[PDB]
Amino acid sequence: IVGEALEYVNIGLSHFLALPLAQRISLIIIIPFIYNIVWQLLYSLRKDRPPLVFYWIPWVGSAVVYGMKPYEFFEECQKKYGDIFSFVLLGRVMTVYLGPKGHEFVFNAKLADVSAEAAYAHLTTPVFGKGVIYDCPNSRLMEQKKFVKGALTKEAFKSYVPLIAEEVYKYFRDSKNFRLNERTTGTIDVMVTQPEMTIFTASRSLLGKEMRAKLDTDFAYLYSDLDKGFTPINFVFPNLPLEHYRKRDHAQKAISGTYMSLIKERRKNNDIQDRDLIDSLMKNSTYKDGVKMTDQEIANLLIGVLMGGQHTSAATSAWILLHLAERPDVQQELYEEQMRVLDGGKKELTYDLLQEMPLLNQTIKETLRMHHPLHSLFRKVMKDMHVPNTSYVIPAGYHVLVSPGYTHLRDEYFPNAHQFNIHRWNNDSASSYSVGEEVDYGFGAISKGVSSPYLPFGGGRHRCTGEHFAYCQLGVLMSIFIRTLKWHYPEGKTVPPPDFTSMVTLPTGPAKIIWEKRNPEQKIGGRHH
Ligand SMILES: CC[C@@H](C)n1ncn(-c2ccc(N3CCN(c4ccc(OC[C@H]5CO[C@](Cn6cncn6)(c6ccc(Cl)cc6Cl)O5)cc4)CC3)cc2)c1=O
Ligand code: HEM
Repeated sequence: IVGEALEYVNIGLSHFLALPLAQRISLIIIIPFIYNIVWQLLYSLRKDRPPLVFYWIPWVGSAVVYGMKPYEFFEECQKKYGDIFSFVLLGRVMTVYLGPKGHEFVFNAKLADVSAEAAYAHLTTPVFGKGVIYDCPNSRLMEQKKFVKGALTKEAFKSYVPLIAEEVYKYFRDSKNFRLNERTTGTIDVMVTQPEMTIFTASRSLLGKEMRAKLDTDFAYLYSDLDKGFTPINFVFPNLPLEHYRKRDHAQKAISGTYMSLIKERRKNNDIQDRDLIDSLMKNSTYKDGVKMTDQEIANLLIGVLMGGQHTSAATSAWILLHLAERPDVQQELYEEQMRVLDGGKKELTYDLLQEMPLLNQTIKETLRMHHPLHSLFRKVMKDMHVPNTSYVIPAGYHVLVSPGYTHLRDEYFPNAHQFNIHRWNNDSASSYSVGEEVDYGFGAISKGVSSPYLPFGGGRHRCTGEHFAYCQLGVLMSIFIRTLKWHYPEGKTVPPPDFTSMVTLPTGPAKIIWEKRNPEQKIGGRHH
């Protein structure tokens, strides 16, 4: 008789439901804990799954160790498991594929296989607004990138260079952090100065003079408020009825409204030239199926572009200053190049002369090697994926994670990878190079292969289109810093470690340097109060 047993099943269920609150809570925690461990042990038997990093806390997974030191986490996992492994992260399964083959697996993945917008939209859509970037099909993203790229041309860079330079000099003149007309030396936190110089220079050139002028007003606080919504938390909790979530939403409306006001004014007065990215999107924001971007979508796109350029660039120029603060030999070498290319300062800086500054560009290139702003790029897997030359299948609903910044720091691909050396790029100073065949996903011909161990700007359909703007902006900024100042560390201070829990791998603050004027008597002209 198994009927007796079946009765006692029902009996036990009833005795289970009648447990005292103490055991119920205990079982509420013990039961999922035990199942999680048993599920992992069983999971490890599958040969059609990459190894899964073991974890104790259900749902949480490896989030703490991954979040604090992802490259150390990746190195340990790589030693135990090789280049392909999974780990649980706040309810999601991330499948990591390290090295150039991982770049290929994820950046060149078929459009049907993975989705960037499914990984990213819940964060970006609240900050930028509806209809653009990840709040739209990939084919719309492809053309938005084409629109923006049409404003980021050599001719645009030629006119951005003197504008960015004016903004840097104005910042040296007026910012409390410098005031070069009044002080010949001082101490700055580069995580204060660089966000400010970045937003001032990017506003002036991409958004134009009106939007730049707005940052000298209370309006600037909206950018700060909107900036707070750009945090990895939004990957988990994109919306919570908390205050800073509402300040973010309000900022997005207020800022996009400011942009729309300007757009509608310009159209009303027929004042549509070729000054800035706003002009360009007003003239060139019609999809190939004939639909026009709305004024709201244009403004949302402007927010996304400005916010994306903001954090990558400001972290990168901070890192450049930090690495050079302990390398007075590199500052000297860069200074000699400035004197040579600009004839002792008798030539004004232009976009073309910037391209004749290989050491300066190598300094940016090397900083981006050692400090990839984005340590982990993700896609959500939409269809099961066979990992070539393995028996592994990545099922739909998993996430794939690619980390070119991890490979940037591997000795095998960059000898003495943890040493800052701009001369490893001698006779190779371009921001990136297409080493073979090319392909066009909708926004211009880019490298077909994505197997370079150096991939600061990603590859494939989601490849960065800001790279040349970033080099222009960082180039102008660093040319002027080098020609104007020397800098060094407070005693006993050195390059800080990266903060891998922020949106970008910015330096852990406060990160202070001491600057001094190369020409204490040099004055910056212009009006100021
Ligand atoms: C909770 C416990 C704690 C210990 N913990 N546990 C885990 N973590 C953690 C894990 C991972 C991460 N992150 C860091 C951020 N990261 C990430 C950030 C941005 C990103 O952007 C990719 C897309 C979307 O944004 C942009 C960024 N960009 C590109 N170029 C310039 N910016 C983008 C592209 C285009 C446009 Cl228009 C705008 C933008 Cl912002 O590209 C991708 C990954 C993911 C991992 C942070 C913390 C923790 O802190
Ligand atoms: C040092 C500076 C920068 C670095 C290292 C960088 C890096 C990257 C990377 C790695 C990606 C791909 C993300 C992924 O594959 O998930 C990307 C995408 C992108 N970035 Fe940048 N970026 C920088 C600056 C900028 C700037 C200044 C802009 C705009 C002016 C910009 C706009 C974009 C856009 C539009 C995309 C396309 C995203 C997509 O198609 O999904 N970036 N960037």
